[PDB]
Amino acid sequence: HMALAAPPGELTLALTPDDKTLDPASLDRALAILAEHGILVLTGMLRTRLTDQLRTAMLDDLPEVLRQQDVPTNFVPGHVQQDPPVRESLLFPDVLLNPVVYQITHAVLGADARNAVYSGNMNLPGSHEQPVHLDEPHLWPGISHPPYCLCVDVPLIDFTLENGSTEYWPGSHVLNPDECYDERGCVLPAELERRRAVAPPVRFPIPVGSVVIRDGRLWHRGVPNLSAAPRPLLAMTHYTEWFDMPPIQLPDTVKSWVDGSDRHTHAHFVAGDVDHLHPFAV
Amino acid sequence: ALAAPPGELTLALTPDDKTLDPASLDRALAILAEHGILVLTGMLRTRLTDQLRTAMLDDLPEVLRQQDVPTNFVPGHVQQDPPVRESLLFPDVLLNPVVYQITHAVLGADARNAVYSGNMNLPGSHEQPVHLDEPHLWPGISHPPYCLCVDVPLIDFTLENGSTEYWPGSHVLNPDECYDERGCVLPAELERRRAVAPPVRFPIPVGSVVIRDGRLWHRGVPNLSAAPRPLLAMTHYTEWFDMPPIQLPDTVKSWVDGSDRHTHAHFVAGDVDHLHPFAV
Ligand SMILES: NC[C@H]1O[C@H](O[C@H]2[C@H](O)[C@@H](O[C@H]3O[C@H](CO)[C@@H](O)[C@H](N)[C@H]3O)[C@H](N)C[C@@H]2N)[C@H](N)[C@@H](O)[C@@H]1O
Ligand SMILES: NC[C@H]1O[C@H](O[C@H]2[C@H](O)[C@@H](O[C@H]3O[C@H](CO)[C@@H](O)[C@H](N)[C@H]3O)[C@H](N)C[C@@H]2N)[C@H](N)[C@@H](O)[C@@H]1O
Ligand SMILES: O=C(O)CNC(=O)C(=O)O
Ligand SMILES: O=C(O)CNC(=O)C(=O)O
Ligand code: NI
Ligand code: NI
Repeated sequence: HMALAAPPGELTLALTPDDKTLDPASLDRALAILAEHGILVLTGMLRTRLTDQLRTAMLDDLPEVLRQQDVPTNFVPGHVQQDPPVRESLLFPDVLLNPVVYQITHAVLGADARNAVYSGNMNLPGSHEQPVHLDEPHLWPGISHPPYCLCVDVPLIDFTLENGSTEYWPGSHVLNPDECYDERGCVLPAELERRRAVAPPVRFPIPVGSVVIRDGRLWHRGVPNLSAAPRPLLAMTHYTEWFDMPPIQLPDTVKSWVDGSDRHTHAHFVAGDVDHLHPFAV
Repeated sequence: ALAAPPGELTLALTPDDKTLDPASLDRALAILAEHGILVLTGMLRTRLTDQLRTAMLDDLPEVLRQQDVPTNFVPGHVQQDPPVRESLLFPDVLLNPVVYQITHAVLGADARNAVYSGNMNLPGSHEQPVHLDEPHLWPGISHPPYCLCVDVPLIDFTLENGSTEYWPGSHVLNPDECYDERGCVLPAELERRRAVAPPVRFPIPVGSVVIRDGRLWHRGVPNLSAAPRPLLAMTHYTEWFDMPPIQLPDTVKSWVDGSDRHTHAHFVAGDVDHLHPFAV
């Protein structure tokens, strides 16, 4: 793998929290990056006010998550599945219904694209290496087809090579040879080494405030958190309208601004609070 | 306009055939891949088709009594669900072993039925526009099937009584700007295709099952007979295609929810009001 000091130029667009929209040329580069590399890094998108509240909430809930009988874990120890809170005080339009994110997902997946994941990945100190996998599979074996889902990953602290910044395999999202994937979405070791020789994986620091948009079929893995502090990641995934997903449970207190929007969410609105503390753990 | 189902599209069975030998199954799949429509004659016992014909003719008055009669494109093509009472839900219709052998091979072991509906073609009906029942998932992209329509005629279909027009090989065609919001084929693309592979209509005897790609171009045509022409309609989808569940009474949960022939079903306490989301 290649270990970098910053997000690579070829994968990165630098914004401010004031940018509501990409100019046509920025949008073209964003789509060209997603088509060729299957991963896009957008720096400077979210205000620290929002990321601080979400970091605090998830660090505060972690003790109650680790206290459960069976802690929902992804592949190997230390990679915990944890939903951020769905209380109205911590549900922010700029996170759930971000205009730049939906501009990109509308262009790739269509105007009918919808968010169907409001979850997260808590990478604990001493965590193991995940096997290289995809979060969502190709819909037929041995077939080349366009994307049907884009993962939207929101780091809630500075991600470093120390504290478990995700390993990404650029260009891996279009690879679908026969016998390549197991029931858990893990890439066959033989196919990993063939690909590694042509386009090796990358890990890079990602500053808090950034958003990562990637093809849900991109090869990646969680890696060890070698720091003394949990590394919280907030996770969303936009799908084409026709992909079967369970709805996100939201309180009906946010129905007015969520269910209005032309930035769609597959949502079920509940009276009172939702118990957020797992179907998405593999 | 033919006198019988064409040889190239047809496999002749008896109601006793539970499963195709590998060579029969290969021919069935080769037909679905090339032509996108397969006709299986002699599959269902007249016992079953008579009960379903009678039930749907008996329910038609209650359908025509509705304020807005759910109609497909043009007058005379009525959307009508067959009953979901336990006495008229037959494993050999819902969970047919030959149908699911074919749909398991094309769509995978996880494929599920998500439609238990029907198409009642009334005497004096108009011509539907050529359309597909389910679209391609991306514009301008060639991709494999994700759904197979299972059409079960409940009387002998004739050129007179509105046997469906089918466009063989049309299931793989997805050129830019070809399809409207209703699934209708642009007339320009119809004429281009007509020159290469023109459409077919043929009689289909009751007891037959038609399996076709859900993307196959077809249309309802006028029923010029004195009698309504009932069609029972099912559609198998890949596990990952979003569909609403079929409402079934929990009295059939034991044998439906058991099966490795999957149904996207929601089981209800008591009876379901079957008399529309599938009318276009
Ligand atoms: N990047 C966001 C999240 O992505 C992954 O979760 C995914 C699952 O992977 C996916 O499941 C798919 O892959 C499974 C294993 O092959 C199959 O069982 C399943 N049928 C198949 O649809 C679900 N659809 C949705 C869920 N969000 C990670 N695990 C999770 O930690 C992370 O937060
Ligand atoms: N042979 C089975 C049946 O096929 C069609 O019913 C289909 C709909 O067509 C389809 O709708 C699709 O096409 C519409 C028009 O473009 C779109 O709105 C929609 N997004 C799109 O998924 C639904 N998903 C499922 C339904 N069973 C016919 N109408 C009906 O008479 C016939 O019995
Ligand atoms: O959290 C991360 O950095 C990566 N985690 C995963 O890829 C997962 O659990 O599926
Ligand atoms: O009933 C028929 O023969 C054909 N009908 C249709 O294609 C329809 O209404 O979608
Ligand atoms: Ni993952
Ligand atoms: Ni139709």
